[PDB]
Amino acid sequence: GIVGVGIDLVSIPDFAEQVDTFTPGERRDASSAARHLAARWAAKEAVIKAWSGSRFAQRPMIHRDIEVVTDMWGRPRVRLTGAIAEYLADVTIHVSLTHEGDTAAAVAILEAP
Amino acid sequence: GIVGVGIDLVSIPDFAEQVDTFTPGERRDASSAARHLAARWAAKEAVIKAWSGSRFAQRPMIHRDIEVVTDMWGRPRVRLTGAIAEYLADVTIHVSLTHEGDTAAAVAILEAP
Amino acid sequence: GIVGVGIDLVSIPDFAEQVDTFTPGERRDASSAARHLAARWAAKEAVIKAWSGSRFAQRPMIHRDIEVVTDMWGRPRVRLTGAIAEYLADVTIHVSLTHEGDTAAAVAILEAP
Ligand SMILES: [Mg+2]
Ligand SMILES: [Mg+2]
Ligand SMILES: [Mg+2]
Ligand SMILES: [Mg+2]
Ligand SMILES: [Mg+2]
Ligand SMILES: [Mg+2]
Ligand SMILES: [Mg+2]
Repeated sequence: GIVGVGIDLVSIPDFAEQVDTFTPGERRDASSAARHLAARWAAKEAVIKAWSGSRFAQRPMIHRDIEVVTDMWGRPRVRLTGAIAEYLADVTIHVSLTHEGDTAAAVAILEAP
Repeated sequence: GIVGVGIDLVSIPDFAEQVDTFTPGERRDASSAARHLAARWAAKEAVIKAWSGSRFAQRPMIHRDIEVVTDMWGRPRVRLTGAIAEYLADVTIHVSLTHEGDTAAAVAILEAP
Repeated sequence: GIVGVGIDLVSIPDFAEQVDTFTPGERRDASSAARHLAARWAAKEAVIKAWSGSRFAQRPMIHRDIEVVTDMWGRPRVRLTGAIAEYLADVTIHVSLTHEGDTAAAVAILEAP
């Protein structure tokens, strides 16, 4: 069944200023980069919210290790590395990204066995 | 499988003016309160949309009874009371909240047996 | 389990200008129409993202054929026709729509056997 769900909104211009946690692949895909980086930030945050959300009342247990990979058609897929890849070993992650005007968003759903 | 999904956007400043349906726990968690109350409003609305959405072509069958509980780390979890707690007795609710600038949002997924 | 998830944001005023892919039922339901058409556009896009998202690294395989039907209470439900109805034959689609101020959004989750 479902482990958790997360959603995130990111202000693109504010994110652009803040960045001045991403893989080479992400940075490559992004480079108008702010839009793309902001939606990848939202996606990492959605994944975190979905997982951490499943650990209600537990002590918390990262951003670079949640990688949005894109295929040749630009479809997003999450690839995990590091300590979170261990924790979410049997978990399937579904994500979707959007950016419209000044706002990026993402949703993630984690699903296990 | 999945019962339904809901999403909701809430304008924070407009919500702030409108409020001038929340539990003591919610009101406590919220108190900058408008942001927090708006995302809790979005979460209640997402839950309603997910459930009611599963009743296509049926006569409709509440906000205080959909409580966003937070743990010591601020993770959200829905607790139901009242008549909706009866209707959704076997249903697991997954939620996620966000607020960025003037906009709050929430997503809910209901899952049954 | 889950096939995919999609999310979409649509600027309502920009969408209104762009439209100047919808069924008679959708156009009827919509007619302040821009708001309603924008959320239906977001819903079609979310469905596409959820399905196409499940085809990572595959060659892509439409908008009129993803119909948001509403019941007498305005609950949304997707009805498929055409080539996508074939491709998604065994797939259950869950959707939710929202529009607040200048922004519409939608989320879709596809679920199979
Ligand atoms: Mg956030
Ligand atoms: Mg975009
Ligand atoms: Mg805005
Ligand atoms: Mg609403
Ligand atoms: Mg916030
Ligand atoms: Mg879009
Ligand atoms: Mg609306």
